[PDB]
Amino acid sequence: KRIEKRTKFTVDDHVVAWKFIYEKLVEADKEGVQLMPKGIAFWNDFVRVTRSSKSATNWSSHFRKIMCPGLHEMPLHKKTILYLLKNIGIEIDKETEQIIERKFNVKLLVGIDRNLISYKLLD
Amino acid sequence: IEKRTKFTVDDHVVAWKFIYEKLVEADKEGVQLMPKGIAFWNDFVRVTRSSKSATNWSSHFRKIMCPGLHEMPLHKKTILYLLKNIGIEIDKETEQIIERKFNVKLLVGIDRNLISYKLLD
DNA sequence: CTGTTAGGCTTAGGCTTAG
DNA sequence: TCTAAGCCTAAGCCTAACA
Ligand SMILES: [Cs+]
Ligand SMILES: [Cs+]
Ligand SMILES: [Cs+]
Ligand SMILES: [Cs+]
Ligand SMILES: [Cs+]
Ligand SMILES: [Cs+]
Ligand SMILES: [Cs+]
Ligand SMILES: [Cs+]
Repeated sequence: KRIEKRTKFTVDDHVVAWKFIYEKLVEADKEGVQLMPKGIAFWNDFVRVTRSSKSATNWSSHFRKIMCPGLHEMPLHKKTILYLLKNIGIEIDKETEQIIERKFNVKLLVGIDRNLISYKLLD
Repeated sequence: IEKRTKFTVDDHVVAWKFIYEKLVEADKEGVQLMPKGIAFWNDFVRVTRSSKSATNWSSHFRKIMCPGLHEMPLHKKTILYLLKNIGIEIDKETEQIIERKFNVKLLVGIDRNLISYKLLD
């Protein structure tokens, strides 16, 4: 019944969220924890820690639908982007594969599910 | 050049009567009607054979028809029923216009939705 | 298995550009 | 210093199948 107002996700929101995800993945690799950013528990924790104004379910849906397809265009270091693509399970179509290989000077190995199997930093 | 065709008063009358009947049916079924969605207008376009698309209808209803409902050539009982059972905001100016045109006193809530009205006739 | 995580619906809000 | 067809995206939240 209540008429809702909607606030967009900003570029700064994406920078903060992606850096959070990267650091938590690195620490989880050191400690042996498997984090799942496409779940909801990760975003429960993110919302508690950052005290975001947005809900965890909203963050999960948005991350899966908007942030993951746009990760390769983020204003982030290319090594960070490649680590995230390799360790999160983000689809990369053929055209995007070529675009990434060209703009990052890398060699991608992408599977039949279009997930990133591996990469070589050819620089 | 894409020619555009305005919604007519007849379009609005048929759409509002359809919405009224669907609201009555939803009340009897105990379900919530969602005329600002898309499925409702898919069903409407199918039933009425209107030549405009469902997405066009949904946008138009939300943005044009709801703010203009009080000006419709419909019985004020139906207009006030629709205002009461659809999320339609009523600002102070529109509230006064309604009270004068229909000879009623409106009780409008903090969400600027119609709570109730008293017929002064 | 209860968390993950695809996919559906509403409807708020943006773009293009005809009237 | 326009309004709003015509269509769209996606915020926001949800469900449901699979593991
Ligand atoms: Cs914050
Ligand atoms: Cs991957
Ligand atoms: Cs209402
Ligand atoms: Cs599980
Ligand atoms: Cs799943
Ligand atoms: Cs748009
Ligand atoms: Cs116009
Ligand atoms: Cs579902």
